[PDB]
Amino acid sequence: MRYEDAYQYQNIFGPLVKLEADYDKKLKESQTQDNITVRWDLGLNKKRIAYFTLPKTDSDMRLMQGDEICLRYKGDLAPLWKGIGHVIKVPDNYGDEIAIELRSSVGAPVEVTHNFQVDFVWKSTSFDRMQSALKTFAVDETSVSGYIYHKLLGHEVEDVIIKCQLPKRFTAQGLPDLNHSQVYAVKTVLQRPLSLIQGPPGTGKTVTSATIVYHLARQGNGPVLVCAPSNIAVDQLTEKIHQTGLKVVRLCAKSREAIDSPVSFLALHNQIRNMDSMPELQKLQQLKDETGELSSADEKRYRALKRTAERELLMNADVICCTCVGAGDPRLAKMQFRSILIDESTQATEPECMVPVVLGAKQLILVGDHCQLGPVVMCKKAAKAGLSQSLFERLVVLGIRPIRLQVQYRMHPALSAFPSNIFYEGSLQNGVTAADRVKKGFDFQWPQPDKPMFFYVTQGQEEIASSGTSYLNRTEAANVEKITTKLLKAGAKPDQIGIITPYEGQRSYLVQYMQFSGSLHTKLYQEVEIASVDAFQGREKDFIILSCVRANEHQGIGFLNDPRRLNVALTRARYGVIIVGNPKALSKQPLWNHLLNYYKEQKVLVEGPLNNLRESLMQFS
Amino acid sequence: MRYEDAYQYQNIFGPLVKLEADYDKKLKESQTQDNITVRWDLGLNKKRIAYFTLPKTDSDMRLMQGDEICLRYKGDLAPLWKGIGHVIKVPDNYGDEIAIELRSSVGAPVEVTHNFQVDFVWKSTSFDRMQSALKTFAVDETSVSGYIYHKLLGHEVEDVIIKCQLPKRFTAQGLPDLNHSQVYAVKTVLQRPLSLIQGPPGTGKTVTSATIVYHLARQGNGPVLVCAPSNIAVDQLTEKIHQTGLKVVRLCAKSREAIDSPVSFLALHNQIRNMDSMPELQKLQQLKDETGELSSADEKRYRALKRTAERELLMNADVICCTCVGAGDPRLAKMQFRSILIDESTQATEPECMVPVVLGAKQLILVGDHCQLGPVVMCKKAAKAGLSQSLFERLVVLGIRPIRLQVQYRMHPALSAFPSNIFYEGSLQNGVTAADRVKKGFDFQWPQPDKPMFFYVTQGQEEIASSGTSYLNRTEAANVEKITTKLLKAGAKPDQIGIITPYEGQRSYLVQYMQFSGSLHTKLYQEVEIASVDAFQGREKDFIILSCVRANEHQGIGFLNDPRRLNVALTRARYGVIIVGNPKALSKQPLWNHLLNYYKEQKVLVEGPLNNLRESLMQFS
Amino acid sequence: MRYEDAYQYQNIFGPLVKLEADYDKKLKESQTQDNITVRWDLGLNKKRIAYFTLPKTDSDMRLMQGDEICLRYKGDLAPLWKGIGHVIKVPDNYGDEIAIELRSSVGAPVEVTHNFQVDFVWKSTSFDRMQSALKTFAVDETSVSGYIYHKLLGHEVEDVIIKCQLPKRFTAQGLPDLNHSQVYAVKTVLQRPLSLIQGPPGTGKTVTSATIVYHLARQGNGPVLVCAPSNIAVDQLTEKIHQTGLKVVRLCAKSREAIDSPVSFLALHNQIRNMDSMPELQKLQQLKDETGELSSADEKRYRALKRTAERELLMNADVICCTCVGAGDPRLAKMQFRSILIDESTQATEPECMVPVVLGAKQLILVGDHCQLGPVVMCKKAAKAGLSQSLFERLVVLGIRPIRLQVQYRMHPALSAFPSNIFYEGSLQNGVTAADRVKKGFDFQWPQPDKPMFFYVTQGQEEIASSGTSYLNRTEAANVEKITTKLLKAGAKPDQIGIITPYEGQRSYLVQYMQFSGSLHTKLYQEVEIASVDAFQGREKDFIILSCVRANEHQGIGFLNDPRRLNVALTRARYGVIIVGNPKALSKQPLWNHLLNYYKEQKVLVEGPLNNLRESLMQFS
Repeated sequence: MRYEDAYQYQNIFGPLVKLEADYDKKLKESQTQDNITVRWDLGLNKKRIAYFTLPKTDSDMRLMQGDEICLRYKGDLAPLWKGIGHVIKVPDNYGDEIAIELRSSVGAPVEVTHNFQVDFVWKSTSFDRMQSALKTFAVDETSVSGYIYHKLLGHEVEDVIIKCQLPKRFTAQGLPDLNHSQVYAVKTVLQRPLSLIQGPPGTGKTVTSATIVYHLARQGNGPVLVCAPSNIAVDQLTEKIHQTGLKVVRLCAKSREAIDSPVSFLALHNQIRNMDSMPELQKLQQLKDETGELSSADEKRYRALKRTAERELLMNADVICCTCVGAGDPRLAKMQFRSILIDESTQATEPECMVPVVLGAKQLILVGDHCQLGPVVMCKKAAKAGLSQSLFERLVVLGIRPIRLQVQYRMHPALSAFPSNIFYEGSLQNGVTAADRVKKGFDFQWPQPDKPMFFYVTQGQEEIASSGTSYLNRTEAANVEKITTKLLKAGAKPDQIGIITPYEGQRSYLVQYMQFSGSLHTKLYQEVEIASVDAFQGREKDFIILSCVRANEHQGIGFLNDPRRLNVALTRARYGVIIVGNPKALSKQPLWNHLLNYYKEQKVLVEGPLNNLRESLMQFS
Repeated sequence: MRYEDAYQYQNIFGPLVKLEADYDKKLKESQTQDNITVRWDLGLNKKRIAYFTLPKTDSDMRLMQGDEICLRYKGDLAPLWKGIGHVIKVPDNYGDEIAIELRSSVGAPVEVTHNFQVDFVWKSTSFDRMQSALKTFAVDETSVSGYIYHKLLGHEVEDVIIKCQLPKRFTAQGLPDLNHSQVYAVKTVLQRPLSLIQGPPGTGKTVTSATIVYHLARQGNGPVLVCAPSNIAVDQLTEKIHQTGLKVVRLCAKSREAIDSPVSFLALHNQIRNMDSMPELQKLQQLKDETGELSSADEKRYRALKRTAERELLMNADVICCTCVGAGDPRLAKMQFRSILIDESTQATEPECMVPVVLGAKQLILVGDHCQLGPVVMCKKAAKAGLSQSLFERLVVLGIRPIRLQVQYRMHPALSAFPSNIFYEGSLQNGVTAADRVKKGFDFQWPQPDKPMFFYVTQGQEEIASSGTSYLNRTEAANVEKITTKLLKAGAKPDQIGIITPYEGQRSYLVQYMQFSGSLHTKLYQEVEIASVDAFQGREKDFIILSCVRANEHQGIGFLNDPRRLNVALTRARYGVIIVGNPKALSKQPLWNHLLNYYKEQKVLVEGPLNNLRESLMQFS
Repeated sequence: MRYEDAYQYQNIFGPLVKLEADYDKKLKESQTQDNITVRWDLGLNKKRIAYFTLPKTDSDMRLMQGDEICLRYKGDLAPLWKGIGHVIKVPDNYGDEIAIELRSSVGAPVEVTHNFQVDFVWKSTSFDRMQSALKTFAVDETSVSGYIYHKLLGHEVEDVIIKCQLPKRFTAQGLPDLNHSQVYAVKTVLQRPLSLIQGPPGTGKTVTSATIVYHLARQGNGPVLVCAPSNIAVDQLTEKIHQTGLKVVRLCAKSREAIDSPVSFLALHNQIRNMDSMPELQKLQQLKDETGELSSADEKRYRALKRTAERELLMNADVICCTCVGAGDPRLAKMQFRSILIDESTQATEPECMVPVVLGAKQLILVGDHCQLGPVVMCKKAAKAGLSQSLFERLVVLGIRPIRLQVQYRMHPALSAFPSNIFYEGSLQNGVTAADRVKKGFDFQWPQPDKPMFFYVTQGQEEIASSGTSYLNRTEAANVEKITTKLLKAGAKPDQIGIITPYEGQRSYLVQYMQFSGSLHTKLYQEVEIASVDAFQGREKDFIILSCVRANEHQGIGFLNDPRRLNVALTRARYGVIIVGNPKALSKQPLWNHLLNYYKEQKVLVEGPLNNLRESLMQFS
């Protein structure tokens, strides 16, 4: 709500951040995996590599590259050993492998493969920086403009506008032309100190954000700061903005500097390599390559030059891109940013979002969608206390009407109908046609050839799985495998299919079942993503298959019980969506009642064999 | 022929079964493989897994899942070891891997990979049950109706009919409409105690059988029994019948309960999991999951409840599905079945077929095809003695005209012409059109674009392979690789191609040759099935390539010398068939003379480079 | 130039060959790789196999099958070990595996996988035979006709013709009809003792050569000799010629006899297996198979019979095919060949080419292309001394106008335009149409849909890589991955894509980058060939991607600085070509200036995002 001053603000959010930090530490430290089989290999960069599947857990799918794992050998055929490695490969399903690069090559027990132990190393950095942002916001009233200060504290302040900021032409150099709503967004943002943009799925929030940044960077001296709580989003922004022709720098944490990515050619730590504007540095880097190492002297000099270079590139950049937490990087403190844009601001806890904000924001743009998944908070006490409400949402409650991008370009209209109607008051418009959203070289028989989606009615008993903690449904699993197979045969590719289901029992089971009972080859099914809706947020697929799993009426979790998660689940697909489930178990929740009704009205609630589908006469509600 | 009484019957068949059992034991025990390299892994169900290729043998392709292997370590870098595992993965060609799950995790020598030894464990169960069926049929004259008793013993008994059994509508709930011949079949079966149905390839014997079972189950109290000598056929029946909406139970041997399959969600051992109708059982299963094991008490109770549940589900089922031998399961003895349907009854020795029959058959339906492969009998003395004649064939000889399903739905008409004319007196009709049997997204140049088949004339010397026991033909192999490659490039997929050849030398050679000399990637060629015609019986592929191998006139084996096997070989393909061979070596057998003549008459006997084919003027006969 | 006699010739070329031999020995022996991880396996032929990647080198891509490697274990978990194996699998990129078959199975350290060492074994055979050819040519004036003697020594000799050698019909049995220029070539060759044929890429030099050989073999008694410096070319000739219906024998070195190949069914060592014309030999081979080995006696007899057989098949063949060096095989000495055809004669040093020539050539045909890559000479002193000039080129200089095949059948006309204009004075004609060269099932948006090619303008900093010795360009790499991915998604296959780049730093980097940052699956990117232009010479791909790498003006290497290499690079593709590069760095070399100008004139010099390409206004030259 409202706060009297930044100190009260800090007094409320600090403790929340602490709860969350301690809980997160406990949880991360409780995820040790016991009996791991490891496959050793050699990277082309000469570093030793370890591949290993964690059976008995799905959680390793939440790893980002650069996260560090502690690998120990707890056997008796070799000297007890312990080493740390950084993640270079993150698994896509329950049976997929993690791949890490060790910090030092030897004496890694490369001749033993079994009885290894995997721990996830917990770092307090993110939480430390969140706290630092809160303390800064409290003690330093010049960390944001007076206007934004008042607005953040929920004070009453007359609205304010800036005239004469609009460009002759809105479309940025190198980007598509913007549609009506996108232009209106850019325009409104250029006229205001604080703006909220709502970007529903498929609407081009990235292009719009890149345009905004383009214009802000052209009418400003210092770098524009661009953030997001996830590295994926940040990389996307970085790429569009870069296509703009601006001088863009992608700042990575030092933990993530041995890692490549779609946009690492813009990474700070790569840009300072082989610079002609710093011959001495060249001379040293060269000598750290030809020879193995550098003397103490040459090393100290080397580091000094690296620091100089980093300062130079950061200070002279048009745009700096990094994660919200990344903005707390020491190399960025002692810098100020007038214009800050934060994407996916609805997926970050407020403090996390404040990390970059306290770096001198005078013109702030928050892009997001409060109709989709919000912040993920581990500590239920913390969440219930308020840490689960994004800065976006809180500002919306305080009276700021977000500007919504209206035309969607991702999915076949048939697929956008329901989400549009239920979550966006029917406002979304289709920028692609049915013909545009039909896959080339694809023979698949939809019960309604014009509507690439259906609810496969499936009634089978559920079982308790995951040693008492979860559920599986063999019947639904079988139907999911049948559908998947039919899709692959129709010309689809594993990398373009996605299976969403809330229960780890069903995911583990699906992986095993397809691996040993699938019509086609194991290798095919292994490249298919299987996860809870959380994992798919922010990404798209050609085809999405849902599995609801539950046979009897129930409380529900995941998309079964959360409208936002259902929205996400229903809006990931370009070409086709198939929901495998039991209408009798779902219809108790009003939203699923709406979904089922809509699907039957479209003659697309079905049962029977895949080869010969028929409309279900099923009774529910 | 005829038998005076069931005791004479038993006196004749018993000894046969014994010969076969002893021979089979000797053979299975003689298949030990010496120097095996093993790859260790962990299943998601925490069980230890071993992958291994058997080079030097092809026989492991006859393994069914659940069959058990004895794995020993015969090296010196670890304590000599011996463990038993069940098959979870069966190989598709000479170089493919077997995968087994060990019975106990440790202390498996997981750190050694070489000099392992593989044995196939022989169980007498099947033969024991065959014998038990014969003894039962001898001592118990209430094991079958009087009518079927007389009919089986080959006695003269006036034909008999049942009026008023026909349904208002023949088509079953959830299944396609039946064609004329299928309806006639269902109808005739509902009017008779004993019926034989002949289902030529592509004719819908599974749909027809499911319809028959549907109706029999609706006009009866107890479960209908549905069997077949192979798990694949049984699974197919189970699926259609299940699509009917009936209460179906798939009974698996206890050896096959850790194994998933296309239809395991209907498996007895899965249906008795998490039953709300038996809360106590739930409570125990839950506790065997959360905790590791159960106390002695809880375990005894647990087993008792499992038995109760199994009895309940079996007694209250509409249909019970299992293999012929599976019907000898103890859980099924003490039950009676009036209506019994046996599919692939022509592929089982009579005793094997009698196993389910002696469970009280009063209305018996035998589906099969005596124009295809019959029973496989190892002991030549036994076979020659009569064990190679199915119950189907013997009944046919005794004067029962089988009812033939007439319209085929699998293959392009061009492909059905010859088999139809030669093996089915030209009766088969085409239920699919040429346009229906043209692959989507497929550029391949057939010498006759309208007829997707040809005989590639190939004259190259043969060599002796497989250490003196077999043959190979490098020339033919090269042409087979060329064709395979051309198919893959044309858009076909490895899983949809099949290579049939009678000689193991040629199969081993083909695998090696494609692995190290194939135009494309190894991974592609590795997923291609290469086998004798036997392995393909009952299954279909998009494309079938034959290799005849023999260069000089010869005795012949496999499809070279057996009309039934040739029928099978020629009827596996949906879209295309290519026979690579030497007409001069084949034309000595009259059937191949017919085939070659027909192929030349269709302007489809060819030679020359694939890219530029031409009609062969070759002279033979 | 000119030589007074064969002794002066020998005196000049001998020393060159020696320089090259010594240099080559030093180089090969300097390529030992230190810390190799090995994967052990078993071939179906029971031989022990080792797979291993050489990170830190690309050179293993120049291995031919049969080349031998020395594998040593330099660890401490097993007895120090050393074994020799022959190459059965050659890598396609920086991270791909070599696979070798050991000479003796045990006691290979199969239980250790790390700290292995790989050496390339150097054999002097090739150079020995080159020297022997030079000595023979010097001392023996009956080693070639008087005419060819004079012509080779560069003496003035009146031209000479042979009347009445032309066939009623030029087209050979089993081959396509020849076009105008091909017929003219065949015709001119049949009328002359010495002929040079120039075959630009895509023109059917193989079909034409097979036709020539066909006719020469029909109007002659002894075998025609057919050679080429590479096994691939030789195999191609062997195949066409074989399609002719002639008795063809492919001679392989004894080192390459355990290796299969596209045309090994014609290999001498396979043809002498199971010969009915030599029953005794049969009897022995059989007995070396059934039993393990042969007694001393049976072995001596066995070898004698093998020799007899080889002599027979070689003497009675219509055509003998082997590599240039292969013609120095002892089994061929003591034979004479009147008609000799040498393909790719422009890719072999003159001595190498002379190896087969000195076997009695009276009618000699040299096929090649001096506008493409010439001989690869390691010793710069040797090369500069003259060893880099092929016999073809030297003869051309001496006044022989090569006969050029004019119509090209490989590439879309759009792709042939530039190479044709710049390297072949515009003479090349298109035998395929644009419609013929559009891939089936391929949705890819070319900036000019009618011209499947473009120059992607890319400006990013370069870095020094490969420990000081090479370069990489992260920006260009990123664009190459984007393009590759777009191609794969469009329906292309990894085996049909090729990436050419001159720098090993960029190749290693590309492999790593795609392996860990590629949009699709690792397995996909791993099957993509990445190499310098050298590796692609003689082979074709559906799509070729160039990477120029250099950001600043420079000396240049590979296709950057060699017109012939650029020709090759630009003429490998059937369907599409994309050059990723910086026009400012390239335009300094006149040829690249021409290329860039042409590309802009076709509205196909572009920049911007792939999804939304735009014409570059870039200024250069």
